Amino acid sequence: ENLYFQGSHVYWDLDIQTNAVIKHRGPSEVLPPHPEVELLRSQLILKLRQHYRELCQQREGIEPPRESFNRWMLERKVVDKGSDPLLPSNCEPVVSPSMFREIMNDIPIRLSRIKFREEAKRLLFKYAEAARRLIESRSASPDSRKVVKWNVEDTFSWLRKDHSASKEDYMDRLEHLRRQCGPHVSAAAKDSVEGICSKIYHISLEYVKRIREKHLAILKENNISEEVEAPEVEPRLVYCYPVRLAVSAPPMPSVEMHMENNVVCIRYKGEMVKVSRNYFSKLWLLYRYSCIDDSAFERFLPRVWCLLRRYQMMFQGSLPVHVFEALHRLFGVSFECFASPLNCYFRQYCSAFPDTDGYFGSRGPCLDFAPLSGSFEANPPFCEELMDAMVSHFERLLESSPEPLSFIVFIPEWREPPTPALTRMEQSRFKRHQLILPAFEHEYRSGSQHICKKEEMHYKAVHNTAVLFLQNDPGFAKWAPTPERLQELSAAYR
Repeated sequence: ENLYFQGSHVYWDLDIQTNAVIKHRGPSEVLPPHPEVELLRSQLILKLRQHYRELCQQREGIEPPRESFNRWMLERKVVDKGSDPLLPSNCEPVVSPSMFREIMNDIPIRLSRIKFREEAKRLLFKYAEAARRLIESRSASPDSRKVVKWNVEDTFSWLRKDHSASKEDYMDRLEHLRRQCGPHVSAAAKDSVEGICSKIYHISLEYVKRIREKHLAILKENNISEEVEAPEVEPRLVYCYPVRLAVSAPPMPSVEMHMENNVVCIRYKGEMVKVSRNYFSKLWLLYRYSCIDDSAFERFLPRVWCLLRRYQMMFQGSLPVHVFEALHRLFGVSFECFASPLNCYFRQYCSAFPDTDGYFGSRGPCLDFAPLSGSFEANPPFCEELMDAMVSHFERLLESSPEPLSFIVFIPEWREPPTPALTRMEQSRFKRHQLILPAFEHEYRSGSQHICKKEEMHYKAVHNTAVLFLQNDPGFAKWAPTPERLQELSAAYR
């Protein structure tokens, strides 16, 4: 036992070749990444984040619900017909159902759970006060304006009379008051919450154009134009390959790098990104396996800076190494539908950003990827608009291909009201098996595994995980979830 260094464990197998087959596709129209543009992109995300918390606070008196902005960017990107890889640009509808739903949940007050009797009375009073107030200062039909304006008295009077109530009595009347006020308050605040969702979208649209105009200025500065080289393709079915970019990449600015106790630090204009040593070596292997426009690999370091800076602006967990080995050995899995250069196990996968990740093996976004054959694993981020689109996307692929096709989907049952995404997959005619990993009895890998130490790598899953095998007939013939194969798969979790 003599590790190369302290964090020299390996969480990937970049030797597995793909079995994903696509029709050969032309290059993506996304512009190649440049540190100057990523630097502007990062400071525009921060401003957009600050705009968002300013709007929630001075138009609803609340802070933004945790991670709602991140969840907003995923939802917008499912429907975004725009061009920016990170920011929404051209969406319908303008108002995001995701952001609207989450802001509405914390109205008129973000509900915290209760730890005392006086604390329950505390929260109950605050809700009744904020519910009555919102109706008074914002327009409402004098019915529902007073359907609640009384229900707030009735709980107010009950608080003054019944000095014998308990902690349960208060929490019960919160929900009771919540049901009477919910429809009434939501209808009243519908205009303001939509205004927040719409303003954030339009500010994003404005930042997109600022990013593109700075980008096109750099391209014209380096004598590069936005044209189509040769879309004349011999139509054919090929094994998959990383997503390519149409416009040629310019020369990259100089970038400084130094390692400090097995942590690689990369700086551009004083802006530093970090990545642990073994993961820095992994990006090297991915870059060598995937990049074809960088002879002598002279743009590796600046493209690593853009990659780490990109995922820094952005912000699930990965499956254990021994679970991926079983999926590949038992079901031929060679490809991840939702991953990143930093957490991917195979050297072929789908990720959000084709401009920064394609150089490192990404096939681009999963929805823009139409495989005709292959055995896939899917661990999507929690976003019901993305998960719903994913199920429709997979089913279209399984419908329209005679080649063996298989999708093994991992969905944490975080909600006791199950998302229709999971419900749709349960009723899918391609479902060959459904498996439940018990809560507190299976592990995940940390989402920040690219800088976190070995001791912080693995955590036990606190919820159940549903594992569904979506396979067409040839895919089921080749990678069937037999009893003996399901035996060895669960053994990889114990």
